[PDB]
Amino acid sequence: ATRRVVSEIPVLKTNAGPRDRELWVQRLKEEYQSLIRYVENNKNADNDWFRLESNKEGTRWFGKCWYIHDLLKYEFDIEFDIPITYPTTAPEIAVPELDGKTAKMYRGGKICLTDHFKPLWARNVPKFGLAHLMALGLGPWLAVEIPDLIQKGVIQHK
Repeated sequence: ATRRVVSEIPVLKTNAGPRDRELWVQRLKEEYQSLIRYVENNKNADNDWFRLESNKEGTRWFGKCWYIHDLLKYEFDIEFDIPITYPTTAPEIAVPELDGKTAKMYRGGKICLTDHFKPLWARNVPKFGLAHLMALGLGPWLAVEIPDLIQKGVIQHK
């Protein structure tokens, strides 16, 4: 299932936040390394669905994600800020474009995962990173919402 994907994703080994100077960097490198690998596994599995970058300090992240429905490719901008309590506190993913077009979402376009998410994250700290947040967060979210929003006529391709 989705757990399999997580298996192929390299775990992080540094408990530090975006304010731990020297250690944040080490964690940051871990983060980039885990993301690139995740991207490679997705490409190998013909499921390349996103690209993620950050600013210099690694406190602000932006990027994009896509979902192919009937051969068409629907791209959406994504972004999020690293909470000061990270990695103990997963970030809040947001897709601005969809703001106010689907109940299953927060103010400002922040995504809202299933109740079974937060606990899973907490008991894995600090092994889970952004790649995980992306695999367990955005991913399943997009899989369900995008095709539903498209069939309902809420979102169109252009």
